[PDB]
Amino acid sequence: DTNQREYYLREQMKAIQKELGGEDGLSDLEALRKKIEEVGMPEAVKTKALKELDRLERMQQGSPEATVARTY
Amino acid sequence: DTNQREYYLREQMKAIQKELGGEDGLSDLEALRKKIEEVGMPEAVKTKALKELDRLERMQQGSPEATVARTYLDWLTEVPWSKADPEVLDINHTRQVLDEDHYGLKDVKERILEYLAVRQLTQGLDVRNKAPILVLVGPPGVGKTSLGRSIARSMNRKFHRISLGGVRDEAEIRGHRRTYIGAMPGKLIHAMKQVGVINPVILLDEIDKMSSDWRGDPASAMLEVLDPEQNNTFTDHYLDVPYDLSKVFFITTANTLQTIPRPLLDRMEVIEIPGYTNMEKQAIARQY
Amino acid sequence: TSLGRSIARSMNRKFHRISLGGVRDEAEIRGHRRTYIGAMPGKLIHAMKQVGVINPVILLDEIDKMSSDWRGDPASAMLEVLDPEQNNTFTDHYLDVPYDLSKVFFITTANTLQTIPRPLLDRMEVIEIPGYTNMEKQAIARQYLWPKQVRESGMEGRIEVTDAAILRVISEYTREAGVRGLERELGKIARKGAKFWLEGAWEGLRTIDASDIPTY
Amino acid sequence: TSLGRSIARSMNRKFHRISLGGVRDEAEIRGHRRTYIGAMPGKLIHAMKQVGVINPVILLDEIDKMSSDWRGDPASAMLEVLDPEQNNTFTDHYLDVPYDLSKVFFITTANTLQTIPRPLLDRMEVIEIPGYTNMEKQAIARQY
Amino acid sequence: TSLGRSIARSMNRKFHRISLGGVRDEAEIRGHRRTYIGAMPGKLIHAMKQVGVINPVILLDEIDKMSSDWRG
Amino acid sequence: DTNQREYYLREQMKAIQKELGGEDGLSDLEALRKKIEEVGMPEAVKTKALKELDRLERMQQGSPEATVARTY
Ligand SMILES: Nc1ncnc2c1ncn2[C@@H]1O[C@H](COP(=O)(O)OP(=O)(O)O)[C@@H](O)[C@H]1O
Repeated sequence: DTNQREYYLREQMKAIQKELGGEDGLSDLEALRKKIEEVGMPEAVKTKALKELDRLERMQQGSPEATVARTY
Repeated sequence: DTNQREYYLREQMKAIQKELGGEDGLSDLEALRKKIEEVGMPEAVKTKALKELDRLERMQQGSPEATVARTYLDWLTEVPWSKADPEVLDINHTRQVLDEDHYGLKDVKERILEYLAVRQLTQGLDVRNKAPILVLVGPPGVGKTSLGRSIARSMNRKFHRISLGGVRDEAEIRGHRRTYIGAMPGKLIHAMKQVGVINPVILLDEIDKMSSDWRGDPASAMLEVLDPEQNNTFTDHYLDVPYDLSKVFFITTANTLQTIPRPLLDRMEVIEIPGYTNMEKQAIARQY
Repeated sequence: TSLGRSIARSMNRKFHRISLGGVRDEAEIRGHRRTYIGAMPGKLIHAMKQVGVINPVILLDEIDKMSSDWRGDPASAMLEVLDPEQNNTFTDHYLDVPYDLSKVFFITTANTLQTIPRPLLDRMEVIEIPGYTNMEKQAIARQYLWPKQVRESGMEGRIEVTDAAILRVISEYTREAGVRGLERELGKIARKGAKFWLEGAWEGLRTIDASDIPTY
Repeated sequence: TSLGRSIARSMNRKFHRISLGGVRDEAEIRGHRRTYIGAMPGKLIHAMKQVGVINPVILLDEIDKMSSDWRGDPASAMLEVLDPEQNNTFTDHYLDVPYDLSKVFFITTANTLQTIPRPLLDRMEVIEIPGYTNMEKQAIARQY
Repeated sequence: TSLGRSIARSMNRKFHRISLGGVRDEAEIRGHRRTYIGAMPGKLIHAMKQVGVINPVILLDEIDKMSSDWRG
Repeated sequence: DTNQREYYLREQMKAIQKELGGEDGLSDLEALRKKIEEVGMPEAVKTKALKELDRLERMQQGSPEATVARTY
């Protein structure tokens, strides 16, 4: 009973925080997508930018590599 | 209306994590919001600040990339902003303090007071912006850091000696990104916390000691601080906001000029401190 | 560098400086593996960041001091910063970015031309700048150096020097081929006047004679 | 060094130039082991990688100016690059495999022969290019 | 160095050549310990794996050009 | 079915080791709580240690971050 309560309250609060979030919260994903789509741009670096964006879309936090791909 | 409904939401998050922690369980956010209520700070700094307040309401234990938000907000909320000590630059009051905290050494005190007078008069264009920054050279055993203290208390500022001397890179003069395992501010930003004002002095020790490894040499981020046309434009990897370092005044000591990099040699004048005589040594030994 | 700036504002273009020669390590233009968060730790993409436009004017100080021989040679660490037939896509041969440099106007600054790697020397041509006579030093000190030093010291019309004083300073306080050492001496005279102002101010101007140069 | 480019263009093949002057280490002929950090192949595998074929024309400039101090001896690693019977199995230290350099057209230049070490001079065929008279200099300057 | 391959072809042995000119790394003879990242054994164990027989002919070529006194 | 079984094993074990480790609960945690107080450690580090202990008291044991906290 305590474990099931823990799981329900845990994802309840996380869903609350998601709802308290509009436009994906701050949502730097769409911010860097707009930072791509509004400048330049050549075509092979378009593919490189979109694959680095897709590497950023899968993992979100915990590894250094997510922020590495962000800065890169 | 949206405020009242988001007040519903924020109180809900409160009550739930209160149940989970066995204590408020969010005491940290209640402390840090009251910390943001402090003196200062500029609005882009707070806009960078408010993104990571609201990320630890997802996980509390760990992670190595979530506890860093707690450490980072605690480090950000304690730098001095807009706290000015009563300055005084008087050539008949600094002269008395220098002639009391030392013996002899007429010519170096005079050549310091000249620099102080031009520090005083130029309050219009190029307040020191083309005035060369001060360095003191000489053997060991002469009084050099004691002159740094004797100047620093003659302006009621804070003395806080920062020593490189054993550097491997310029990536320790500038801090490092908080999202790694290495989350450290500048040696200079730590050094900025240790004072109680926004305009102390910061002496630099043996600046003729440089690097050859961790590829590079720290003559590239060091000039970005020592140049008064650059220090207001200073940005660190840890805080990522521009922090003003223009109002502070720097003194530097080195032992030889012949291994200091040329972009730094072209920003400074030298006061060679000669060495003492036997009656000078006898007077220093009796007095101090 | 002042002549490079003169060329840059003559064309209504930007100016930016990249220093070299201090490379104790060999390959810092390179472009080696990821100690940097980015595919270029070299100076070139950072300088392309600091300039906002497509076509700057870039200087390179001391391309001839790449003689270190420490874990590699910095002289062997450059061919493709320039040379606009390969330069349409930039390369470091080990960690690079293909990026256009065919619109940037390059200048190069050296001291002694006998240290450049030989594939780099035969691509370039040379301008040689000799050295100044004492009448050239006196004219430069009147027309450019002394007004700038009395401006930035905050005196600007209450102290003056004569030509005899300039010639005495050049003959007895400098030994150099350039004008960098003369500028510090004129600055010392200005700051000496500043301390004498703040320790009891006079009226009008005071011209500094040839006798007072030891007094300053 | 211009005759190398004209030879490569005249035979419809690829050109690449390696400057051996001032090379002070043998770790840039053959590479390093891949267990170090750094750890890239030597200049020959870089050259063969730029070009996309197995028979280019490689120009090795100023082979009389390699050095032999504490820093090293790169002239001892050249002895297996330029060995005409044994360069069909060339191993550097980065790639552990034998690699075939028997199809490439090595052209080398120098100013004097007295500074090349004798076991390395023994592998190479010598062609002396004389120097010009004034009539030849007039003709070159008129039509080239 | 022609006699090396001629002798090994004559006695029906296997053959492998190790070129020692200019080698000045001790870890080319022995290896590194397996604690390090890209570590692997020296030239001798590698040659014995390539041959595949306990009994080869190894030609250690130009053994008087082994450089000294850099790492060892 | 196998992994839910192994979860059940570990939780029945957790109940029994509640019923023997301490009369009310893991008593070595209370021994740590006394021993932190007995040694004359300074006040900042005592606040640090009591915060770690209070966080540790809600972790499940046999966990790769329970052992780090208990070793610290
Ligand atoms: N008048 C004086 N001149 C020089 N040194 C003095 C004098 N009076 C006292 N001292 C002492 O001499 C010591 C010299 O040490 P320090 O100044 O640190 O040498 P350095 O700066 O060359 O490393 C100082 O600790 C200082 O307290």
